[PDB]
Amino acid sequence: MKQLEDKVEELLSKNYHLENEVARLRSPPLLVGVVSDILEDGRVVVKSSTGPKFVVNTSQYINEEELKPGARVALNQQTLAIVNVLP
Amino acid sequence: MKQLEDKVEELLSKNYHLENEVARLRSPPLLVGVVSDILEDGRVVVKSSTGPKFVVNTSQYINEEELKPGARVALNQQTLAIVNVLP
Amino acid sequence: MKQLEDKVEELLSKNYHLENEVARLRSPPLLVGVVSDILEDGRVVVKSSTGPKFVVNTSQYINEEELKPGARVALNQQTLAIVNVLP
Amino acid sequence: MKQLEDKVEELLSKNYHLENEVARLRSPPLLVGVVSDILEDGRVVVKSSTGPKFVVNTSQYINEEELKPGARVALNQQTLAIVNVLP
Amino acid sequence: MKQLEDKVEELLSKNYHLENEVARLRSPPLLVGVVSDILEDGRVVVKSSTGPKFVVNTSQYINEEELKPGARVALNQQTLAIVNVLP
Amino acid sequence: MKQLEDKVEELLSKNYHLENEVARLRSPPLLVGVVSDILEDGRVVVKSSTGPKFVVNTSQYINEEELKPGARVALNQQTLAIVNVLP
Repeated sequence: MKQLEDKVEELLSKNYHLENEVARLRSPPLLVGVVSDILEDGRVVVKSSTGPKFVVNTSQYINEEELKPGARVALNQQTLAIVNVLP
Repeated sequence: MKQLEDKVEELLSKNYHLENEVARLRSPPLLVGVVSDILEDGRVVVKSSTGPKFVVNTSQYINEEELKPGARVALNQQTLAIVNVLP
Repeated sequence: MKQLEDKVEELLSKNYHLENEVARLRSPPLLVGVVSDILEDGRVVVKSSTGPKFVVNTSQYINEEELKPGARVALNQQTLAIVNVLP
Repeated sequence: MKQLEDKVEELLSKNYHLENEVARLRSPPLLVGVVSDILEDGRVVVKSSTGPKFVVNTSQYINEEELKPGARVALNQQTLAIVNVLP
Repeated sequence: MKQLEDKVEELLSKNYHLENEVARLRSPPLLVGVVSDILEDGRVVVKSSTGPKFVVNTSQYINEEELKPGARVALNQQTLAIVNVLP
Repeated sequence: MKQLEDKVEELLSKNYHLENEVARLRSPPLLVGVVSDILEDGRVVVKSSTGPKFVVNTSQYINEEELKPGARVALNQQTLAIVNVLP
């Protein structure tokens, strides 16, 4: 009776940890690039680590002071929008 | 009590499906990469042997001690999440 | 007159949808390229920063004066049409 | 009354120019390559600007006198058939 | 006899569809490659002009005499099967 | 009458040879790589001829004695599992 209740407890714990592993292993990556130049309209030219250069948007949460040539950036993999400025 | 036995069966069915999903996410073929640096929030910058650099998530079962710059890693091919540190 | 008011509403709905379609076609992320040469029929040969060269179409809103060999261009990622000349 | 009629006029004009921009920005590009060699059966080996070499068909409208080694060509992006010989 | 005439029509319809399927499989665009070596079981290692090396199947209509290391080949783009030896 | 019967015969022959050509031209290729290193758990790190390195499984029919660094391997194109060790 309490044996069952403990099993429910450990199973709930196990299942939570597994759900967490799934969430971690399915999260999309961000792509790394380097800022090349900033355009008069607030779009940024990034050189992606994949090779090409793109004109991309920037997250609204980004301190645009940090965006300057040579700055390392992390990009949404689909839109290539700048999500993080990296150290 | 019958409620409990039923809950245990439900939870084990759920556990079983989560285990299979995790196995698939962690199964070969895995892409090889090299850790570039570790971010404050615990995401990792890896250089993939495909060429580009990514900010990625990690399995919760990695030994954090071995997760350091220059470490060789096995990455989920789709998300590039770090599944294992390699020797 | 009611016929007219109805036509105006129809046309504005259509205008609205066309504007959105054009905004999507012109939105970041745009690939960067360089104009290689301009063909007699007004198509352009660009070298994409992805590597290959293409004969592409252009937006009708480009200043033809700046569209010349060596100019840097923002290309629709799918068709490589020239959306903007860049500085 | 004539105000409405003028609006219909300008809207029809605006909508036409938008439709044109859509058509221009959705037209597929042609891929540039260089003729490598011509085969005894009228197929051509082209070196694409994407890297590889292919055996391709040629448009029926092409003056085959113009097809010779070193000649720059424009290819249908899907079939890689030679569509234009470029200057 | 009517059974026979019917069988002939059936078989010719089937022949027609197989011929079209084979024509499609052998039609341009074909990737160019170079034979690297011939395996005991008669599969061939080719180096594709795309870069990688493959173990591939071959058309039964290839002259085996010309199928040898260094020979230039036309490959199905999807399977990289050898469709023709090229001069 | 025997004319028909002979036609059925030759058509059946023709159709068989066409079916064979389809089967040969549709068979997937194997990708060539080189063994890089063998892991303590029986997974192998392969350097694919496409460029990247992967951790892959190995066919159960493979003599694991033959798997050693430098060994040339043929891989299932989708799973990248080692299917053959090549001379």
